[PDB]
Amino acid sequence: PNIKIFSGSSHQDLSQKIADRLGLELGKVVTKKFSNQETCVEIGESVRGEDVYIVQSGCGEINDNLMELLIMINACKIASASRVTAVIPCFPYARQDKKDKSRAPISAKLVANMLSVAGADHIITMDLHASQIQGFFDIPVDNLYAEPAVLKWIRENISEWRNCTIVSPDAGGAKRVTSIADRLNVDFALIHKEDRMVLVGDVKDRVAILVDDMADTCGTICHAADKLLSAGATRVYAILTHGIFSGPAISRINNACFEAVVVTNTIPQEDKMKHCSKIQVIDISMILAEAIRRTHNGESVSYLFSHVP
Amino acid sequence: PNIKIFSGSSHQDLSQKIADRLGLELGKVVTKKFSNQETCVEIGESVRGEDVYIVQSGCGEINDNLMELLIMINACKIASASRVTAVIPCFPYARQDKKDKSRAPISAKLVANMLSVAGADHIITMDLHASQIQGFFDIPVDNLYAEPAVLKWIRENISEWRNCTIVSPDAGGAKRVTSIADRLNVDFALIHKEDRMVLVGDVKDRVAILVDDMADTCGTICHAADKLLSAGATRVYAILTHGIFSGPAISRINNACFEAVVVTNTIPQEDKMKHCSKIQVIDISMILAEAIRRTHNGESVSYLFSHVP
Amino acid sequence: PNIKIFSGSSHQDLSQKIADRLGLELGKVVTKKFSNQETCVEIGESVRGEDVYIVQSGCGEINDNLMELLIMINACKIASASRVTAVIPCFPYARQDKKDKSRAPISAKLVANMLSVAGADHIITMDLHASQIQGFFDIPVDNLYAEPAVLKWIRENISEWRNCTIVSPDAGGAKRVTSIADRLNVDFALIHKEDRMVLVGDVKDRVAILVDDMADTCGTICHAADKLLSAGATRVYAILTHGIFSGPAISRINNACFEAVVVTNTIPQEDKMKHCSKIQVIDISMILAEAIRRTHNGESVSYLFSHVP
Amino acid sequence: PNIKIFSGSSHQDLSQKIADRLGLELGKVVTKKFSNQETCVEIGESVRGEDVYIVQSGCGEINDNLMELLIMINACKIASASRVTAVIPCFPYARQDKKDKSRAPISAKLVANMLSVAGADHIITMDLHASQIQGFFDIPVDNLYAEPAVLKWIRENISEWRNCTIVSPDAGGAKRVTSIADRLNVDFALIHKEDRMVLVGDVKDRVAILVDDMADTCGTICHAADKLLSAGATRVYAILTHGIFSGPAISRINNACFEAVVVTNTIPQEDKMKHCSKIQVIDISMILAEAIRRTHNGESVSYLFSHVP
Amino acid sequence: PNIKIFSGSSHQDLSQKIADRLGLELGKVVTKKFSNQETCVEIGESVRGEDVYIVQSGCGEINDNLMELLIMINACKIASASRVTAVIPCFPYARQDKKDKSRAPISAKLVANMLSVAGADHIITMDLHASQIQGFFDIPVDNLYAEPAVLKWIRENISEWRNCTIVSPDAGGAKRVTSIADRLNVDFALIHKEDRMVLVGDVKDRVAILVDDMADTCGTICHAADKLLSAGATRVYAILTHGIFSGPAISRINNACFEAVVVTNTIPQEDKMKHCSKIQVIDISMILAEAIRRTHNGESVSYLFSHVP
Amino acid sequence: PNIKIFSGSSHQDLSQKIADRLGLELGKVVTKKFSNQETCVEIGESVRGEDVYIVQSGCGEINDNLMELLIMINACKIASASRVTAVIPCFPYARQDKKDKSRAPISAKLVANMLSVAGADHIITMDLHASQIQGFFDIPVDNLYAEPAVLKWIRENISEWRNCTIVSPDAGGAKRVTSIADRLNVDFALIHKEDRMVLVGDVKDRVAILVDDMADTCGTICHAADKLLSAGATRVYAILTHGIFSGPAISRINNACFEAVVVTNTIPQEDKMKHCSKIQVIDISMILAEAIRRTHNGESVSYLFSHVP
Repeated sequence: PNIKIFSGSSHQDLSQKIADRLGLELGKVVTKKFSNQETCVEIGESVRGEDVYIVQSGCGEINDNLMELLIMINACKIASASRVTAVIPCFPYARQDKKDKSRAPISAKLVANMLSVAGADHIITMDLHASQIQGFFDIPVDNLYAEPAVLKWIRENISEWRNCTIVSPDAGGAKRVTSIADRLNVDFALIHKEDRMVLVGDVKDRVAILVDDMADTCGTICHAADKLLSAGATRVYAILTHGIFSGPAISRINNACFEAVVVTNTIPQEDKMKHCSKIQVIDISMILAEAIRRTHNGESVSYLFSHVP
Repeated sequence: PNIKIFSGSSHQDLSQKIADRLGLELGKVVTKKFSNQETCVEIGESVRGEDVYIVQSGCGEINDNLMELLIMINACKIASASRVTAVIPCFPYARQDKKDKSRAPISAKLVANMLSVAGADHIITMDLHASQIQGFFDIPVDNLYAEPAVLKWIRENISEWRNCTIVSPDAGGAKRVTSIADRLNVDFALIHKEDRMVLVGDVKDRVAILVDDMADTCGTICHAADKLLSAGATRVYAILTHGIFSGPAISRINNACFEAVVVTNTIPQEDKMKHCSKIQVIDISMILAEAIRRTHNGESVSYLFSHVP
Repeated sequence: PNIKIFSGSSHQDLSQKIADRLGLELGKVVTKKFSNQETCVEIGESVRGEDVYIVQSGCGEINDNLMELLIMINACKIASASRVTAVIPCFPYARQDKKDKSRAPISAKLVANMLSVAGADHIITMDLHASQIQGFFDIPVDNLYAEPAVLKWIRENISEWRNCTIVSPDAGGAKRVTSIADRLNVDFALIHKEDRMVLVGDVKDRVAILVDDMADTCGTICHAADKLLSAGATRVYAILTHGIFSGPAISRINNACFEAVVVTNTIPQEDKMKHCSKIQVIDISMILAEAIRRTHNGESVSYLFSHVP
Repeated sequence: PNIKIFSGSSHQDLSQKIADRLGLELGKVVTKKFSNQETCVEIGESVRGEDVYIVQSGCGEINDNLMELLIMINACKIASASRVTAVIPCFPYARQDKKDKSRAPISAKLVANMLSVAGADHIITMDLHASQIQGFFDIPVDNLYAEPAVLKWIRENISEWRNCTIVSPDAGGAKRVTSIADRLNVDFALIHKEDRMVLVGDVKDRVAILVDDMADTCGTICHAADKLLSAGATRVYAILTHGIFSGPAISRINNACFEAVVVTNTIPQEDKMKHCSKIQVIDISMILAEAIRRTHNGESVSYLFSHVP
Repeated sequence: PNIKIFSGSSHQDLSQKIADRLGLELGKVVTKKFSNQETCVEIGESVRGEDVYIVQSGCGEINDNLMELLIMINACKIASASRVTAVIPCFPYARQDKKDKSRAPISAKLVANMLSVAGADHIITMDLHASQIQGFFDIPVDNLYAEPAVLKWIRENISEWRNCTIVSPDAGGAKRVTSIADRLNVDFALIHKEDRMVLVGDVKDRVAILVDDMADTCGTICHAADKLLSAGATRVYAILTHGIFSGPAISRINNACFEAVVVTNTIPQEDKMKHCSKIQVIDISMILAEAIRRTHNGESVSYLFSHVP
Repeated sequence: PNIKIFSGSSHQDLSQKIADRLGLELGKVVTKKFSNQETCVEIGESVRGEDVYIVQSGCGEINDNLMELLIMINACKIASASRVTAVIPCFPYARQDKKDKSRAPISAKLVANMLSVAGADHIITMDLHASQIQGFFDIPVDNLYAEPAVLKWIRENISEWRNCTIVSPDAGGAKRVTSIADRLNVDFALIHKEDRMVLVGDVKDRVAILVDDMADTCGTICHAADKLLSAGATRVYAILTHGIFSGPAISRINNACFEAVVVTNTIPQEDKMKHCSKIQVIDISMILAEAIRRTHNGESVSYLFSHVP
């Protein structure tokens, strides 16, 4: 059983980078739309008794990409692939992980069920919005962390990183920032809204680094950055693993005080970089490639939680 | 347990017509998109211990509508609805019902599995592309027929209907046309391609009526109509239950010789009627409403296979 | 189909209170242990075509109680009960809701799967540790809130409640306290550890109210209370929905500065009240009884999220 | 994991031919009936961690053979076989693949469900009546084609094959005949009933070859052959992949004008050949053996769609 | 939801008796075989939202009857019956309930799985060979007992029943006979083979009554009766709930010393009574009818374990 | 894929013996309880693509051990183990294998379902109380037999074994004793209660050996031994595969006339041996180790039914 890497249409550059790091050519697949907008998928090579990895992120036209992924999984499964793994760098509907006093769907659970029923045997993803989403599956889920790469970026790009403060934009992400604050041996601050925001932790004359899983409309991080500049911070950075940047995010970032907005490339960023000078990208394709290769060879994946490969 | 009718965004006029025929107000639901294009659904009323019917056709932005339907089904199911029924007038991915010497998905089966796993207890649909799709489910599926309404339209709109010929555009649909030919006591002709088409059955000086389940790009029916005019037909009609009309269909129909292109309203047609004079619509909302009401009251649904209500 | 209420051995007083509020006698069931410690269950009355509710909390001998609940659910399901609902005021293994860089089980998901496979059709619980646990199920889960009752207790027991500060012991619970702070129109403070704790929000000369879902060993709330007294608070209260109080919790509370430790009665408290003077109990049996009665009658349960019955 | 081939009682000659082509001895199994006609199965060798293939066609006493197959699959699955494959040359109940305005079962779907629940991991079959039956499964299904062998037989047995006409007995099979007509570069004709039949396509002074999936009572092909002789055909052949030949088929064929009735050996034919001189058999055991060997070795099976091995 | 009773072809007299006791007409169903011996089923009336009971015993052509039952269950389930119950007086493959050091199927479990996957919601049966078969299902199973009727027959037909000895033919059935011996206040004897049999318990000058679940070939009961006459018994009776009587059973019984061979009518007996004078039948249709009526009305079924209705 | 052996807390000595016989070190796992008595499990080594065997018997604190086993299975399954096998020497709740005229659970079936849903692929157990429990699973179950070892013990410890009588304590176990009686060529006796017991078979001046699957309270075997001494037996032995010895068993055995009470070590016995001189243990770790090694290597397991390794 050999590795076969197939790309969905969502993020072809990432799939190519992963394929090069694996020393493979991207599997031959045709993924387009019929005239009536139904997703047309044709696997261009035999996947029999192979270990198939399908790379597709929850970005762009999310429902189209999700249906493409499900259809590709189904095609590979009924084509007698030995094992089918969904490599989903940004998990779609991850923020709909609970109901919370609303007659709402748990869309993340629905997506997990659909992936399972399509025939996925394994999920590889990066920085799930809530790690409880792992429990939405009955198949194994490897939730990788961009932190090795975020810490690397911070050390090699922020000269004052030893005196910086890692800041959570909200009470929800505090855990994450504390983890980072522990690995850098720096202070960590929290910010919560009461339209006013309250900040705990000295940030005067120090570089502040907001950290988060995802920036969609960037209202949260822009408000946090305004508050950080109010409290005497020298420069404010924002580091996010998922740069969705939908709606007015680009205009708000352009009007914000960020020195840089660093995001990983779980979502393609070339178009946003054109219209926003201060967006920067941290490659995490090495982490994804190493996770694929370790799942294939039966080596430890959790080794990657703390080690940059 | 009362009837609750909810509309997806795909076909709101049809949902309203069904609700009026049932004497009900469309259930309160908010169905929109978040900024990052994730489907947001909020059920605006309690559906506890109710018999819920969600109307959504496989039309327009098909993957968006399908995800909306799945999310709404899930929301109603975890909101403790007694029973959830998907009313899908045009079934999405119905034409992907087999592999046939290709490493292709069976997308119709995947859609059926997704509907089942979302929590659908029952499916109501009209003129499935292949009735074998009923076997793709383990829940009951009521496949209604537009034929009572097509026959009604033919009798009240084609003055020469007793001397007409019902024509299949291809060998696949012959069964359907024979059924119609049996109910009208008229001749039936077949047309098959060898770029040339061959026609069996006298059509000279007689009105010809092409009959089909769906017109997507209308290449099939336009070629058939050209052949029918070649063979001395007086006028050529086309009657389809699903008027998808994607791609170049409107231009081809405008350049074709059809007297009329009659389609049912399983798919909204107002925009296409603006740009195509010869499109006409047969209301099938009475059949759908009667099917809903009979499933709710435990009356016979198959009664509708031969009776216009 | 009538309501049948059955009690497990974990919390018989709560089951009796619920049964009285429903106007019913607790269903006849024998729930003991064989000599070799296997759980013996005998349903002492017919539950055919009935709506069965089994009350069992995740308290005391947790694995014994959980097995008792699963066995009782199975017995009622194969005895042809029309519907079986598990009323689990404190959900066992709720804190094991994720893996988080550890080769650990997701025990909450396993418990959810076991409840589903035993035959539960519905779950009623109170203040799930993480509401994402709702997504661990495919059956509906009603997660009730003790907040109506906590707010009631605060208003009728703390004379200075209009000038109090609601305090989260950690960053994780902030959401909860903010909700309470919104419903009372008071300030809210956070406390997070860096062995030192940092507090944001003025608490001097004001009554502070720590709020949390559960107190197991009470290290968290005792450290938070010490910090609150350090920061000039006048009195410190602690309000928790689940009073587990295992290990050294009673000694720590006795040595702590709390004016009172208020817990709901999702877990029996009589033994702990004997050895701890400052423990007080808020009855939530009215909320549970109303939820049972509303699920049975098909009325809105979410009405209870904001209304004390 | 080694190949183990087991024979049901339906077609032991085919199983032996397959076993010889694989270089194996048929697995030791006892498959008989108890006195009260219950199917008795005993696997006479260990199948642990083996790749098991059970050969059983839908022929003869169909329900007995189907139950034998299900029981053998179950026995191998609970005996810890690594993988169990059902090799079903003629799929039972394949013609019951839809309801079609009747309160009828979809028996093909029921058979698929029973095969899945018995523990089949994979299905190998030949010329499914409708390829949509593939979607009735969630396990992979390899639907082989007898066409490589039919084309071979036509070329080596019909001297005038370059000037022949391939004829469909009905509108349903036209696809199949067109495929054959494409591979031979000959004309293709259709025949449909209006008790009268209508034929499209010149057949005068040319050899006609009716092609079909199955001959049960042979009314269809006998009527088609009568019509072909009416239209001036020189000789009429019939080629079917499944020679069921039940009821009056042998008498009708004996009284018909066929030069030959060629069928594959998916169903044993020795008894029918005794009473019908013009029946001939095309061996497809090489295709089945190659499919088994390619599924075992992870080679491409679809290679066989166009290549005679 | 009303009761609909449908008969399979196995035991139509029993179905009619049950229907008369329920005050109903047997549901209209056509259950025959196509020419190629595939089971043809057509439900002749609407079963929507009805409580459907299908009566079919594991007798005669067992695999044909079992497939008929599965097909009828499937037809009723996809016809939107509210509930489908299989009434199986004699459960097929019940004696294949374990492997026991053999590479054998557990055919009873396979049958249970097939019944569940066909869509059965409930099973009613009489005197399961092993009551552990109840655990082979996840749906409720009501295993009725013929004992009320056997005890009634013994009292009204054996004048010396107060001084009789109830005898088990083997060690396996001892439980059953002890139950009967307890309800009659008589002695109970066991018989086990060492070709020789050993008997424990005085039987001289006393009437002996062998009791068993089923007589297939009657070797067991004939050997037991020979031994009982050897040990000085006055008359020997045999009472069995299931009179299969396959193979040489009728000849052996005719050559045996039994005063009578009483069997219930879970299996039709008219043909066997023609060739065997000493076979007598105990009607259990009242027990089955009462069980159906009590499951429908939600009354206690276990009431029937000790009460003749 | 390598063998990984993990021990639950129930029987660590047995797990160590098995690991030594396999030439392996017990897998690193932490299995303890949190303060609130929730089971804490941490797999201390990678189990990716490994063949995992978890050893845990149904002994001691049965519900705690069962939950530990389920949690460990779940942890290994979501840690991407290639295969997970539960090695359960004494199966918990095995005696609750049927309902039998009681509104009781089938707890053995519930345990089987829980093991399957936790992710077990395979079960290895010894002397199931009823072999029908094998049918409670859909995964393969290997039910080993202690008989090779019991026969070995009898021959090497009872000098008069050629003239002994093997005695069943009840009618239920007769099969077992007959098997042993067949392998030793000795007489076999039965004992059944009518508070009085009746014995069939000469036992005077002969050594009697009671044989059974399990001794829980030892009332059965103590009453049987009293009866055997009444009937002139010289010495009475008891041999059981499962020595549970709960409740008053030790006192009753101490007051009984047994020469020895031999049990296997499926359950730890060191504590009971301290208080009971006549308990002796037969090691069956060789059978379990050989079964593990044969399932891993794909060799025949049933070879062990008759051969001591």
